[PDB]
Amino acid sequence: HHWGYGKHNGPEHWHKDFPIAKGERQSPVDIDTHTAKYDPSLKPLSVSYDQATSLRILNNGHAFNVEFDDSQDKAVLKGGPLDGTYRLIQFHFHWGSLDGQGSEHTVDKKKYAAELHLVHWNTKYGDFGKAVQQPDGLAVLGIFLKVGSAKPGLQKVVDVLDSIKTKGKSADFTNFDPRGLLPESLDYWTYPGSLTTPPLLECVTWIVLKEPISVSSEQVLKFRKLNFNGEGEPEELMVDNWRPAQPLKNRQIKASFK
Ligand SMILES: [Zn+2]
Repeated sequence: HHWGYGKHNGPEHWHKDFPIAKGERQSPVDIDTHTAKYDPSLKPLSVSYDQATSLRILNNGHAFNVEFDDSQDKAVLKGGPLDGTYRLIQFHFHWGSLDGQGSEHTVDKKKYAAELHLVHWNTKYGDFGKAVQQPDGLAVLGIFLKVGSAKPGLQKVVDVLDSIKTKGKSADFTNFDPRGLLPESLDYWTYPGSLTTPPLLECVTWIVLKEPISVSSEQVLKFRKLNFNGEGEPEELMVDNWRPAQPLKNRQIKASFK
């Protein structure tokens, strides 16, 4: 038995196994655009993804993760509110059962159809397991998805999902370029927060991009055909794997733009 997004084990239950769920710097949050503070000292993001090496795609029972080689500085995030170099280790999505929901963050209470998380860890801590124990250990780039036009650079991911339908399945996934998932503008909001899945550690600098990317209804439809369950178990569609907004408490959201 274990956490998930169902009626008996979803986000409202997580605090019993993970008391940090009611902590002071939980994610996601609603981004109130009129209350966010423009901060001129914020630097532009530096995304260096030209030498990225993707390796594998995995259904972990809660999402699917595209994994990268993070044994060297190949795909890194620098700049913005960050000090130091953060290496890309994996990206994943959260999505809904319907187009009107699915994102984790919201903007002026608006929900998007899905949210992309590019997860990076701070190289000064040596490995990902050490980094998540540190308040400045991770940086996650969050990108909203809206339904409209198709996203050409997402199609290679959509076409492999049939091969990892059920929990624990993986497939080789080499030569994927994550630059094809970025919006035109890199303007962002940032705040200190947490992982949005157990163990919910408060180790994340969130960088949430203002500009959404567009994907087609057929693309997001294929996400909704994945399964939470393992092969041979009763079928439960992988939908609504998002955590709702958490109280902002003593935090300020900063904007890189006006
Ligand atoms: Zn996530």
